[PDB]
Amino acid sequence: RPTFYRQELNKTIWEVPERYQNLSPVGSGAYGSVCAAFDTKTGLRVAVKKLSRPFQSIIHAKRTYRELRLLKHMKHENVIGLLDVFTPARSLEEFNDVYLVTHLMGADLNNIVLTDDHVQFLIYQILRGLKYIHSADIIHRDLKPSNLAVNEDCELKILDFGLARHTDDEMTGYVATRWYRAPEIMLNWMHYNQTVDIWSVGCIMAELLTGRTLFPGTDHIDQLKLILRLVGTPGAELLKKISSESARNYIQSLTQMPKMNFANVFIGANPLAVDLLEKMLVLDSDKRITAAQALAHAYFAQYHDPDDEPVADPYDQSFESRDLLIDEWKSLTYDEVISFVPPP
Ligand SMILES: On1c(-c2ccncc2)c(-c2ccc(F)cc2)c2ncccc21
Repeated sequence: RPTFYRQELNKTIWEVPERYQNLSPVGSGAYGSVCAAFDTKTGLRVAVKKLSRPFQSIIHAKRTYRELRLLKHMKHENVIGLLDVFTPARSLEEFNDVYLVTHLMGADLNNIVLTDDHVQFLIYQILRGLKYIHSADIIHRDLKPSNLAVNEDCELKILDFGLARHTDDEMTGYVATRWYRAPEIMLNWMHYNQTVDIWSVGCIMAELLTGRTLFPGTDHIDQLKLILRLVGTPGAELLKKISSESARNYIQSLTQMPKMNFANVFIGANPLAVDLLEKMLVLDSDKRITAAQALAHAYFAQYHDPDDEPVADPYDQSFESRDLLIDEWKSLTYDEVISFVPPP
């Protein structure tokens, strides 16, 4: 057990191991708060998160567990790594606070939105990380430029796993929180697959190429109209797959429109980018290209290496369908804190 010291920071007492020095507030929110620090043990600039209300309710305790399990599992260059997790508690009985540690990220994909080779390299890396997380049945569900961290050398990591679900109010109106979302999840059409994330990649790739939001809807309905103008109204085949009678019935109220010519939308773009976009931005999620198929697409020929695109270890998420009491989720979280072993 290391020695901890105490410090008042963004209104709470932070108690962290001495190895972590120069804590400075960088962020705050209902999730808790984040400080930058220097980890003297590794030489790394880290983000240290102190969870707020980790075990306040069943849903909170389970979410804290879910985040720790997810972050502990991620062992990939294009995905956030867990550097450390700790608590000042010496036993389960006195366990209350959880701190999570990862690499301090600076620039995101927003503070970057480029040449075609840049776009290649960035989208290549997203798909690389997606192949990895999808191979473990982990779906991101919320990919947007703001959780794609990029360094000076254009190296990319996907962030944001097991975070608190967005509220209805947060998804309302002219907001980037919804612009990258696949229509099936935006309108709750059906059970959604791993390729919800591929739809988001298409949106982000289009934005990298053009400098502009692809579907900047002023609300859910306006956004769907923007989507259907590009990719065409659904055929009978996908209509049957929308399990909500309400949604399907509404979709049917709309004037039929054909899929547009993507070369006429993405003017001047590499024809291979255009082809990839057409294969990612398919309305029927059963027909969308997957991460693994996309990595093999000619657009990425300069970066594609089938021997350097690893898959993940099996990820047991049986806990997701488990009902437990607050104290049970907390004990499982404890066990996970205690069993953590740092990366090399
Ligand atoms: O910005 N930010 C961050 C963050 C990450 C990296 N650099 C700056 C902030 C995290 C985070 C910090 C440490 C972890 F182990 C996991 C997530 C985070 N979590 C919730 C909400 C916002 C967050």
